[PDB]
Amino acid sequence: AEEEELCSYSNAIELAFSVVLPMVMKAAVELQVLDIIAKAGPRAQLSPSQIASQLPAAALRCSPDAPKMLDRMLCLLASHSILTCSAVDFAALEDKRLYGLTPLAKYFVPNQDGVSLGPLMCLVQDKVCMKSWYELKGAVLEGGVPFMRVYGVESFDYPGTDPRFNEVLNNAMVNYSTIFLKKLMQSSYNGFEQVETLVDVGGGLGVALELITSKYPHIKAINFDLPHVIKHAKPYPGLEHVGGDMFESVPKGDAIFMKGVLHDWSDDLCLKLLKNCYKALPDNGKIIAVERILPEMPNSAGKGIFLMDLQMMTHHLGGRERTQQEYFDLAISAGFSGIRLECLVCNLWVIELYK
Amino acid sequence: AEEEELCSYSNAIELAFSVVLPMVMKAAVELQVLDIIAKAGPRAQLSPSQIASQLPAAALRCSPDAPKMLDRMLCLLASHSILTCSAVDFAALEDKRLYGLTPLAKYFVPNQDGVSLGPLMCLVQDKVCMKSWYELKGAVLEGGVPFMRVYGVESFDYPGTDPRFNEVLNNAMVNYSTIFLKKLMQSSYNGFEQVETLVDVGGGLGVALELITSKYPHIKAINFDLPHVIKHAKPYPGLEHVGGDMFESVPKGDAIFMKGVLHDWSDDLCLKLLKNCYKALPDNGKIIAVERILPEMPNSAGKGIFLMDLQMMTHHLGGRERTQQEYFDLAISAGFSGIRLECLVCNLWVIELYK
Repeated sequence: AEEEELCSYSNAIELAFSVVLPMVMKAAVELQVLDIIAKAGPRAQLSPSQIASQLPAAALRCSPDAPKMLDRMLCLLASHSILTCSAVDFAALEDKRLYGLTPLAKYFVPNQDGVSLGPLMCLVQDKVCMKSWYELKGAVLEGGVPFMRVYGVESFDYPGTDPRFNEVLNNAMVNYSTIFLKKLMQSSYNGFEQVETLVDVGGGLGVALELITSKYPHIKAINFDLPHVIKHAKPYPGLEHVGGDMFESVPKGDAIFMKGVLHDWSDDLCLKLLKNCYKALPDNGKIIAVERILPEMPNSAGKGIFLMDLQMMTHHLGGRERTQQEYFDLAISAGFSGIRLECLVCNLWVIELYK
Repeated sequence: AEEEELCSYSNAIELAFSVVLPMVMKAAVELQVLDIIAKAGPRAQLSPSQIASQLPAAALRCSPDAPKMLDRMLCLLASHSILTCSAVDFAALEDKRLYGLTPLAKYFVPNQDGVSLGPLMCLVQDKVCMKSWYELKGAVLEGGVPFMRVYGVESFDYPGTDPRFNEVLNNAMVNYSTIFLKKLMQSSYNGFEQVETLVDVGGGLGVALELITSKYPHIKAINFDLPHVIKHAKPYPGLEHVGGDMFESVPKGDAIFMKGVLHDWSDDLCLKLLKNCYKALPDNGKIIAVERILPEMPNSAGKGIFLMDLQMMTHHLGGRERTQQEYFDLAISAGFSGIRLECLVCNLWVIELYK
């Protein structure tokens, strides 16, 4: 156990300070450092001096050790394969190293459409969401929801009382929706080709149906949402916006689109929503649900699911993530014949529930 | 490029939610969950029901769905090799899996000496220390120190005005010092044998010199500290407690011991301290410095050094970490003949500076 006695200690030390890496990376997103490196052409290598000189420096005289701070941050970022670092065959310390973007880091720089996971980070580490984590110990021992134990009101009503958070929560969701939707539309899924009338549940501004009719103009589309949201709807030909409550009735259509709404509710309201869809659908039936499937047993290949599952229980404990068996049980409880997994797109699964 | 694209997207998604794992590990340590699993003998494999049935509940009865929350937390912890999970050979959901401790997790359970890295993790993620991370962008764009931009006073004076943080910091420092001291005193380093009188700089309560004279009774020990700290010292024969300022004078001795003092100060103050210590030593002597060496390049094998360097940067930015060349330059600036690296003990390097 000679190798264990030091490798395990090193891993424990690296785990003790685990919160430092997400704190620095967020800063490197807010400082627009990844953008400056990528604003000089492909295969770019910029020394810390150039990055510190092209920064949006409101103060003309940034302290002379700012290029040292940037170098110390970029060294940590490069140690985790987020950036590539190389030496200079040449002088100050800033002349020694050059940094460049990894394909991992290019997901945070805005893409051609202008969307990136960057704003999804700021939503996760914002103060309002972060203050919920300190009540987890109390929540486990005494029950309840971590968010309610801090702010009293349910998380579905808080954005109506906080201006600043209502912007971050709307930007992050839009960017994350667009990133997945662009690849979904470019994917090989052909389920939309046979759809005549499609109703989107919780479509917001209608971006999803916008893309749907963008590639398939023959599909007549209605965006179903709450009356509180429809007042922000952007008019667009073909699209029709319908306001109402999901749990009471759903507008009739030949197919139902829904993206990540089953994991925002409990195991009882989901049955009611599925039965409402069952009533709305005609004799022919089809539900196209984009979801995420928990593996039955822990494994190293599923980290990205679990890290987000624990995010949901400490923000709205009514909702939770489910495995394939639970989705099948809910579907057969609603009266549907069964479900089918079509394709994996951006770590999300497209599921067809057939009547 | 699909193989690269999917892997990069999955890794980016895993990186976006990177704070959830350190926020859940802290709650699982504070709840004393790792202790209950290891309080049933080696090769435990205890189900979530039993773990939820032995918690030191603050009320008569915990929430009925507490075992589900504990299971969901332990699944995430087992996905990262911190815990080992195994399916039961067949009932409730909590009956499905059994969890056991990995050698990585045994550093957080209080070992034979009653010390662990749990208090260090609690210190790192405390509110007072975590509020400094949100001013990093302002510090980079405008200079200064993140801690001073939040609390005004220097971090060396704050513990005198907050009783809770003063206790937390002391407990974490005691645990971390004790672990390293116990691991070092069992090692093969024999430099203490030739020392007649040894003076420890910043010895605190004297645990270091306590162990030194515990293994080597012939060594005469002097505990040098500030006058404000010496008052709490426990009387113990063989330890002469001397209060004073490190930057003014040092008591005479044949060897000077210091653990991580150098990285807490700027380059000028370090040179001043080394020059002051140069006067106390006789014509021949030793400086035994326990330090940590930054590699010249950001290799993937040294994360735990860069993480803690960034941690030290945004708390007392007047100090920083140094590489071997910088230590050598400081030593020859103080007038010492040279330095030697003796042994690597628990990711820390023992350095002997000879006159």
